[PDB]
Amino acid sequence: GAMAIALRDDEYDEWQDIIRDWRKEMTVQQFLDLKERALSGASDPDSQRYNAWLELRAKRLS
Repeated sequence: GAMAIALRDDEYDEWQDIIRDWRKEMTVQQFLDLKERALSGASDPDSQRYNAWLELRAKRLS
């Protein structure tokens, strides 16, 4: 066991939701790495795209 996920309720939804977007199961660690770099001001294509994904999400209401 151990190394259990400690993501918040909102974060859990975000990770599962990102998976839904890629329709493929991804790890939480990877998600943290992606946001970490993006939020850290990364220029990588995945970073700007990630920020956009948040923007698209903002557009997508219940």
